Amino acid sequence: KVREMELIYARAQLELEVSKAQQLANVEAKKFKEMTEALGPGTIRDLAV
Amino acid sequence: KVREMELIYARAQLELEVSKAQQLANVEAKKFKEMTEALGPGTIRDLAV
Repeated sequence: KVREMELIYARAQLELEVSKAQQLANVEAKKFKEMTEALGPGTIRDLAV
Repeated sequence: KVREMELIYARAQLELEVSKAQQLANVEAKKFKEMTEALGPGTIRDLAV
């Protein structure tokens, strides 16, 4: 029974964990996408060339 | 019987483990894919050339 409850904590906490990492990955990637959409191709072009 | 219960903990925890690593691999690869879709081929082109 302790193994069972342990499976409950495991599945729940793992799901919340993956959801957190996913949502943070979302805000991060959306942030970087906002950056490249903002400063534009030519700015990173300036940094590169 | 202890070996049997041990097989239960083993299969369950291993399944949850592989599921976790898989979902995290999903958020990671989706993150990187979001990056390359965002900054674009020409940005990594700028970093490379």
